[PDB]
Amino acid sequence: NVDVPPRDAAERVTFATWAIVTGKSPGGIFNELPRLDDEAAAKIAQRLSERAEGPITAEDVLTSSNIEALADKVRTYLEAG
Ligand SMILES: [Zn+2]
Ligand SMILES: [Zn+2]
Repeated sequence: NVDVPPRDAAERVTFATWAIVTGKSPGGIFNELPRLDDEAAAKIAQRLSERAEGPITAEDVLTSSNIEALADKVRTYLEAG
């Protein structure tokens, strides 16, 4: 199995935001994500909300299995902008 890098704007910003806040890259868009504390989840959510210009919550971040899933939420906002 091989890591899949981010494919579009939504995946790149989501992947990068996760890595920046936690200090560790998710590896790829399908990799299982490590568990976060609520502060890291809130920061990721705030940053994604600002960039996507739509509401992304700490719960959205916490319930995402991988970056692809979280980026899907971000993508819905980018295409509606
Ligand atoms: Zn890897
Ligand atoms: Zn998808």
